[PDB]
Amino acid sequence: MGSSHHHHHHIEGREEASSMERNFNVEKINGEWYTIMLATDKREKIEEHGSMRVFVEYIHVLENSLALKFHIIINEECSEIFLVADKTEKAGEYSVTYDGSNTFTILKTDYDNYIMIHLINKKDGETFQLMELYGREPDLSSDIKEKFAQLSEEHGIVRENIIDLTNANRCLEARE
Repeated sequence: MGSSHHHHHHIEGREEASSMERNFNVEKINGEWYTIMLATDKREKIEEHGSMRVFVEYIHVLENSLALKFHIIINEECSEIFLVADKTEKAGEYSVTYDGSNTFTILKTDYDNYIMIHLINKKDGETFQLMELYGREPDLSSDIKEKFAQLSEEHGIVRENIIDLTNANRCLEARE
C-alpha cells in the first residue's frame, strides 16, 4: 500500500476600522429598512395571536418630522398603516399617535449596523416597554442579536422575550 498527502490555504479580506459618528447623516437612514427581531417586556403582546407585532416597512424623513409606515396581521393578511411623529420640546424624542399615546427616542443607531427604537405604549392604565430593531438586511449576524440585546436589559427586558421573527410572519412580500 501507499500514502497520499494534501495542503490547505487561508482566507483574505481583512476588514478595516471605523471612526466615531462624525459623518452622521439622516440621508443614510432615509429610505427603507427591514425587520430583524422583536423584543418587549410583554411577549404576550407580540405573540402570533396578538395585535402589537406591527413593524415598519420604510422610514421617511420630513423637514420637521419623520414619516413611517407600519403593518399588521389582519385576516391572515398584511396591512398598511400611515403615521407621523412630530418633534417635541426636546430634540431626539418623537411623539406619534397610534392606538393612544406613543413616544420614542434615538439612543443608539448605526448605518453600518442597525437602528434601535424604544417605543413605549400605554393602555388600560398599563404601560409596557417595546423595542424595535432594523438592519440593512432581513438577517443580521448572530452576534448582533446579543449586541442589541444588551440594551434590552436596560428596560428590564430579558432574552426570554427576545425572539427572532425570521421564522415568523415577515410580510416582506407585501411591502415595496
